Amino acid sequence: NADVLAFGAHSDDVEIGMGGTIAKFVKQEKKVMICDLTEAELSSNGTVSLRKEEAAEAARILGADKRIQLTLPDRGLIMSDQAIRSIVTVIRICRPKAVFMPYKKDRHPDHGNAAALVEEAIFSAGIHKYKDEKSLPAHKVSKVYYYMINGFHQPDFVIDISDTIEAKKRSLNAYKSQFIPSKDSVSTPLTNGYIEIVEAREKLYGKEAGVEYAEGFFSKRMLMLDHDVLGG
Amino acid sequence: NADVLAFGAHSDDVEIGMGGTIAKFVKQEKKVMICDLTEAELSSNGTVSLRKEEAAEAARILGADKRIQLTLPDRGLIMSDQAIRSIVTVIRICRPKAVFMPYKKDRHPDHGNAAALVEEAIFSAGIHKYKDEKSLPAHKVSKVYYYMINGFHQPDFVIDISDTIEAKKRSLNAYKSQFIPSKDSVSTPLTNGYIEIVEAREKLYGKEAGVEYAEGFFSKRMLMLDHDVLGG
Amino acid sequence: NADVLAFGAHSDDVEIGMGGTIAKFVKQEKKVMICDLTEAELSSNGTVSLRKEEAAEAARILGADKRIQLTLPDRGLIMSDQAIRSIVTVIRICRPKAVFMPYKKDRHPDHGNAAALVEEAIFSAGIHKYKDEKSLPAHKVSKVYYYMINGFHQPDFVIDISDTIEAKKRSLNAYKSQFIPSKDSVSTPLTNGYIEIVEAREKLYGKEAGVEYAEGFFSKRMLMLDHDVLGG
Amino acid sequence: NADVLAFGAHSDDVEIGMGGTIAKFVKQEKKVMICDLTEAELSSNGTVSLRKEEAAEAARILGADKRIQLTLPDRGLIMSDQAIRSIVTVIRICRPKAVFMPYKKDRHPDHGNAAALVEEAIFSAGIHKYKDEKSLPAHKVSKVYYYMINGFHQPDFVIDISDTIEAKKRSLNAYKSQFIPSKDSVSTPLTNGYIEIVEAREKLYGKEAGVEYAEGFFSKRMLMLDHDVLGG
Amino acid sequence: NADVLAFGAHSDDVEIGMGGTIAKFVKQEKKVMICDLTEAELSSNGTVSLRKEEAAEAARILGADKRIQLTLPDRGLIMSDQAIRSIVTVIRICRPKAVFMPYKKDRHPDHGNAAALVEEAIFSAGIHKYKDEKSLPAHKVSKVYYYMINGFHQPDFVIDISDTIEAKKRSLNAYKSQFIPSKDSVSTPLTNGYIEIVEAREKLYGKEAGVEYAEGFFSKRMLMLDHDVLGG
Amino acid sequence: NADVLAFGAHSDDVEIGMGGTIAKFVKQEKKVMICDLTEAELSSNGTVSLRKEEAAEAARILGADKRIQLTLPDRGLIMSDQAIRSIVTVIRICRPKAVFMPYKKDRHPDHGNAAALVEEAIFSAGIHKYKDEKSLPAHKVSKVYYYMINGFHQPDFVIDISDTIEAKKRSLNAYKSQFIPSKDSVSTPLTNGYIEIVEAREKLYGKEAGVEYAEGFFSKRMLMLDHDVLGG
Ligand code: NA
Ligand code: NA
Ligand code: NA
Ligand code: NA
Ligand code: NA
Ligand code: NA
Ligand SMILES: [Zn+2]
Ligand SMILES: [Zn+2]
Ligand SMILES: [Zn+2]
Ligand SMILES: [Zn+2]
Ligand SMILES: [Zn+2]
Ligand SMILES: [Zn+2]
Repeated sequence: NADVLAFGAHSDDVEIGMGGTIAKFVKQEKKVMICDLTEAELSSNGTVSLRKEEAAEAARILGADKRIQLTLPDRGLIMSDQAIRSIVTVIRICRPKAVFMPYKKDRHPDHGNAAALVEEAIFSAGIHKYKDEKSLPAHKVSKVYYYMINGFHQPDFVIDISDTIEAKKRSLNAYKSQFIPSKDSVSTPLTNGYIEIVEAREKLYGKEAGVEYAEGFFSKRMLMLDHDVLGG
Repeated sequence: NADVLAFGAHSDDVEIGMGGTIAKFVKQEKKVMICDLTEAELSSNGTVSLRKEEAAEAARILGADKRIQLTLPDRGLIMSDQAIRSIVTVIRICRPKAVFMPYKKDRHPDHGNAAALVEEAIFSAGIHKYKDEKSLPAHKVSKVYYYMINGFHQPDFVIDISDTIEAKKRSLNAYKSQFIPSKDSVSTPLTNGYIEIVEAREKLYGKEAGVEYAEGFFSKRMLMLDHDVLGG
Repeated sequence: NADVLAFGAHSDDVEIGMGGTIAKFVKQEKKVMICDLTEAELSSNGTVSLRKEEAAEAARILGADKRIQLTLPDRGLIMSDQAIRSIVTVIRICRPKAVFMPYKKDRHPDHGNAAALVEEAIFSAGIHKYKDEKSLPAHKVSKVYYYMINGFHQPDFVIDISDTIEAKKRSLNAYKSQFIPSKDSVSTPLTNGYIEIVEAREKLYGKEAGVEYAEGFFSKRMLMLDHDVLGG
Repeated sequence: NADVLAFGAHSDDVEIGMGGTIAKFVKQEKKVMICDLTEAELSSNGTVSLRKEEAAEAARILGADKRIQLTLPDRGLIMSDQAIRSIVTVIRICRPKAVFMPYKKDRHPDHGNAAALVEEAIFSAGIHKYKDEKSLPAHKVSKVYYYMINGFHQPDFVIDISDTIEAKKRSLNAYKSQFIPSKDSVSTPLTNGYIEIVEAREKLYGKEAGVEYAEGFFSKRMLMLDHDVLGG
Repeated sequence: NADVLAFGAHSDDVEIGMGGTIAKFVKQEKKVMICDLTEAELSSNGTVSLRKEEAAEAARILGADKRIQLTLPDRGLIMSDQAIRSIVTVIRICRPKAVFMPYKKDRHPDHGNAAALVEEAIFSAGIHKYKDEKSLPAHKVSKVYYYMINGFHQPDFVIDISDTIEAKKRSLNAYKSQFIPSKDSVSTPLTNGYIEIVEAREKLYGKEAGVEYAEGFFSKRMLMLDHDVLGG
Repeated sequence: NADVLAFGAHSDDVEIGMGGTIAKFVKQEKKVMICDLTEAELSSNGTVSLRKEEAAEAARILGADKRIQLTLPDRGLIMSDQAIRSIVTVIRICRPKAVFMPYKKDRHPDHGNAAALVEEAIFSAGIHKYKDEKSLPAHKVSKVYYYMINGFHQPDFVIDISDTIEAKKRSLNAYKSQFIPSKDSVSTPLTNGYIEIVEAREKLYGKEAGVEYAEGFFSKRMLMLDHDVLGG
């Protein structure tokens, strides 16, 4: 029974959006699981097998309990019954309290396409008559949040990651093939100082909240607050 | 040093919007102060002196520490330097961590006009060179929230008031002149089952959050969450 | 030639959203038809054959002229040419002046997925070269409205159902398997005082309009008003 | 007791926004009153005394029952207690069922400033303890609508003016000083084919509604529909 | 290497939305290419072979360099991997600096469905490991804009077409089967003075910008301005 | 006749929002004028006379033609006829093609209050019968833009300041009293690494546009584009 299951379309998605928060939860001794929907086979730099090892190292840096690999097609995350059913299996295995996924307002259509699949799977996961591949039992996720990969939007709320900013940067630097030019690298939006741009965003969200660094999140579900109203 | 200072234009505003939350905070042994900007001299039912006693009884039912009465004019809450300065004095006296005020989307223009004054006063309160009537020192409010009086909008978040719904209803029933027809009452939107309409709204916000009753709030300032992300 | 064709994903959708309005139109001697897109085979409580009989009784209580059953899959309302074509047949059979369907902002993705299919079918229905299963002639729907099932949003307009609130509640209570716990019932959002929550919403929309109860609707198409501008 | 009281900042405002609708209501034997808040003393073309006669002729063309002239300052429609009180007098004299005023999204700030004053006056008009200049009794307006002068926005609804488009154009052509260049005219946005631009807008709103010409309106208050839902 | 590739679902889409702009760019000696995604086989008036000749003549009037015909199904522009791949081929052939496509807020669902396909294809076109039908090389489009067919919305910006309004009207009048009733014509929204409605819209957008005629556009991508900030 | 007149509430406002753009325009040999509405007498750090000298040095670093000082009260920018008239004088003196002012979505209410005054003054400036203090002639501003001081919002467009980022940072560092702690400094939001936060924002807007640094702007007026559509 995971506290947190974080979905990305591609390994590095979850780290860019919420690596600071993952590291924060692990230090609170929460069980955090990461699921990549695809093997990122169409990424311009690296290979599928190199990418899997970079992703395994990023998960170890943050202290994620397990890294789950689905094999939905890169640039093929079209709404389908079969794609939803595979994701329902992952939710019903992990039984998470909270699911995180990418925010759909993003230059990469896979990020929005992934969110649409995960939303369908969250609902289907809670229906006992809906049968998944492994015929597992219904599970109702309590909290559903959206993190930002490429976007800089005004978030619904932020989480202070002032104490895990270095761990986030280490988890991103594990993806050498994506962010660090090599002899055989091609220029992408990721090879042009991308990690410093993510730091800049987390710095601006920090400012709105009066801390050094924060990650932004959206919720479609109603937020219910208690301790965080007065924060005392 | 109050935990909470809740502003209304008229006594009964704070009770309608957040009486459940006030009662909840008092039971957590928070210091809660209420300030009415006007004496509600233009209210169709009752009188200024009757209204003050109803308001004092409503505050006792919820356990509010003190009830502060300003004398800005009913239906005269026009943006003015003098009106802002009087409100700055109240903020600098109470030194609250959190300020609540009415949400501006409301059929009663005084609710929006009150919010505009309180927003100006929150900013001016934190400027040491800004001199108030009693020449008090700068105070920076940490949290600023908006409660709903007449509106039913989708809120930024809710607070569970399942355990203080009865105390809220008692604080509202203290305003007999406003909600209960008498021999000499005139028909207003308030004399036509208004308390049951407030209960209905708190019931629907409860449903979105999976509890019996909740009050809705807005924040213009960025929300920073911690314990309430996973709620464990 | 129906005055009204109301689509739901599942039987009970149309009753929750607009049962009061259906009853109102029938009493005005309008011809009202209801179409359920699925047999609701994945509903946690009841069975397909029990659900069909509950739905037939709900239609009789409101006085709907006919209840049409399609067999699109529950939790399988993916955008497809074949699903649109089956719905085009229903529109071209009933030749309705006004079509109602669910509002897409709803925790149940089937409600939004149903609306997307019905919107495509409304457009295709009016193209004579578009051939449906029964090769029927083009029909142009005049009015297209959206009703709310799970949501409480600010609607584009409301309809007074003060005189049909009891008929609505009777049509909902016909779905015993959905709303009334039994020995063999599982807990769902519907088995936990759901009908009283629908009444609460219709009560709050009533208040905005100055009546006891009203149902809320959206229109994407431009509203053209005449008698209702002054209502005299 | 007027059916309709239409406020403008300047004479010609009401005609540009809703001259077609005024003519339509008069033909339905509704009592329509027009109030100009200012004498338009800062208009670049014409004079105050010429403008009053053009306005009187425009009112006769549409068949408005009476034309009421206030003397609030042109480009001086700042929120003030005194300006609101003068407008409350006009509402309490006319006792209108419906009030129309300019939509605030308009290049001319007086249009938005007028709407803000009229909104305050509508609320104060319904409070019996609020005393106006002539100490008249409380009146509650039922319907409150906003018409467009300079803007082309997506309206909440439209009214078919196909049968009163010529009467509207005649009422606008009565303002010769505003729309028709003379020897002593200066170039303004109004002297450069403005009437044909208003016709173009009413033609596009017609198209959305499937008629020749329509005027667009907004409502902040909830719309309650009945006959206009099916329009039969 | 085209300066401009303009996508429509149906021939006449690009002309309605941006015929004035196409004519303007051609006169600036830009290379402009037009791609129709479908043969418009379900259009109520005309035939596929007549429509192709009307489209070829419209392209000659505007001076478009080439007109590209895909054969995706009319009313069958469902999101699919195969439909995206065919559009990727067109982008990789033309290597355009700027892509235009329909704005999704439109009574015709094909316009929105076309935009969704073209957006996916723009992203996939720039991925070298994504293989199209003709295995062409990656191309990154710089500018992506949306034009309006049936809608009248507030655009992100306009382009002055005062000097190409007549060329636009000629390109539209080449579609005789669509806009001009014949002995064998059926009534559609297009056969009822549609070209004059497009002129009216371009006239109103002109007014906002202080010119005779302008076409409106949206951009999801950030606009970067330079010369057009001061326009000197 | 200025190309650009940039209004701030306080000296440093224009530099924070658009110092890069000011420096860019001056290098294009545009005439740029800056007007501060107040002397910033309530600023927590420094004095009025020190602030004026810092402001004069910031203007020299950017190469602004003249720096105009009004004496409206700090935290007293209430809508008034007298405040508007003083600003009309500045517009009619400078006869600018483009006016810049603060965006109203900002934690400092003076920024929004300044924008409201400048908007009223832009309109009144173009009315010849509106008499300013120095009875100057009507001037119609062509372009009106809004820059961001404290906010990080999604802008309508950006301007590349990659080549003037160092000049902007120098103009900000001229305000030593505001940004650099001294023996007698008090902690404010400005004394806590504020210049690096402005650089971070300009870096993120750069990324959206594919350059190193950009400043974001809003326009209420319609944007008309020409060269910047294709940027060739
Ligand atoms: Na939410
Ligand atoms: Na917020
Ligand atoms: Na609509
Ligand atoms: Na409304
Ligand atoms: Na954009
Ligand atoms: Na604009
Ligand atoms: Zn990704
Ligand atoms: Zn009140
Ligand atoms: Zn349903
Ligand atoms: Zn006017
Ligand atoms: Zn088309
Ligand atoms: Zn400032």
